[PDB]
Amino acid sequence: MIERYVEFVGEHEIDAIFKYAEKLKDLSILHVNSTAAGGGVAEILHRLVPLMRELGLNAEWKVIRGSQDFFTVTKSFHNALQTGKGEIPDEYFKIYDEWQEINAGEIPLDYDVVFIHDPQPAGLVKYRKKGTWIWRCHIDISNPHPKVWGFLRGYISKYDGMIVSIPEFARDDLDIPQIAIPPSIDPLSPKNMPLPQTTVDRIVDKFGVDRERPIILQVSRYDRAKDPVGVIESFRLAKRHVPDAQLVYLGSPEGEVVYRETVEAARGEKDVHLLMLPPNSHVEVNAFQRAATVVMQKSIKEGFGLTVSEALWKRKPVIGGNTGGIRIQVINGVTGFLVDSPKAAAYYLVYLLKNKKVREEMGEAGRDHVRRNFLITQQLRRYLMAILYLTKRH
Ligand SMILES: OC[C@H]1O[C@H](O[C@H]2O[C@H](CO)[C@@H](O)[C@H](O)[C@H]2O)[C@H](O)[C@@H](O)[C@@H]1O
Repeated sequence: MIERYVEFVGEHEIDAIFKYAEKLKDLSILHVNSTAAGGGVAEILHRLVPLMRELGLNAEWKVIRGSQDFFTVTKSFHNALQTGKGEIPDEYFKIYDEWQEINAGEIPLDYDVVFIHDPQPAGLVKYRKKGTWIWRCHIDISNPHPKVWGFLRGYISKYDGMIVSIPEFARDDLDIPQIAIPPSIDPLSPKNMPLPQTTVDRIVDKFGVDRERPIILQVSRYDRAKDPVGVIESFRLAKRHVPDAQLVYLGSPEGEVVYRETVEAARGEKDVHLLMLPPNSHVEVNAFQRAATVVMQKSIKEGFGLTVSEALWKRKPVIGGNTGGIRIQVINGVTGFLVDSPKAAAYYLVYLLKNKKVREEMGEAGRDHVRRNFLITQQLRRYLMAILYLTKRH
């Protein structure tokens, strides 16, 4: 309910949202992504699509389907786009286009505005009617595999507009409008809502973690781009200087390979808790983020990382990988610290665990920074502004 957000962002931002919604209230809007049960894109749309409807926008949300072979091709496309590395069999491109065709037939695409989320459904623009097509990129495309990019740019160049999470992901090899809209957290979502101390305490104890002693938390998949092995290395280095400290890695199911290496890297320290929760364990993530003393998101590559703003909103200082969208959330020395190695991560863990007053000041700065920049009302407003801008130029 948009009324409830005045508490956080004030009345001017809400009036502005109603004003923009009035101008759009008889456009048909379709969002297309690749999972409804999944990660950050799903978490955003589950909150954002309902807010659009409540403003009287005709907004729908459809999910492409595929074989695991399709999702093997798109995972590798994802890693090649972010790392600039890999060998891509020519068969991958043929698998991709086939599942574009299959999905086009199963999805009505005749809307005034079509948002395509990330590379997986990007090839649906082949089957575009009229209307305004916007490619919403959530990942780091600053320095990609030239063959995968060259290919996807074949499709991207046919869109009317493009949204990236930070300006640094804008391509000078594209002439269509490129708009930087950071993602956001919904402060009223189960992930972010206040919890009674009782519920936090229950969930922490349930996983055998001691809330009498400091908790270092990373929330992330057991995936190379989140560097769980590096995170354990950071903790191992800090542990010598903060012996009572605990690490919680809060994961969600080649992924088993990384998890195994993570178990091996942890082989020795018994204050390491490598958890695996079902993906929709929102209240458990909430509870762990609230129980944390310091949060890490030590990513190698990261489009944005909602886990950062989630932690900052709960007044937790974040130690973040010095990459992509983490940099606009983690203001070095103010809301957290940016690090390029496990060694610097360890250095800043020890600093924060030993400097309570500085931790809490960072926590306050963190919440205020999210309040001004990364609440769902901010993303919703800029989203409505992009639609108005791009529809009026056809
Ligand atoms: O592209 C597939 C991945 O999409 C999600 O994450 C991306 O989008 C988030 C919201 O904009 C960003 O915070 C994040 O940095 C991006 O990688 C999803 O959460 C992942 O599980 C998928 O691999």
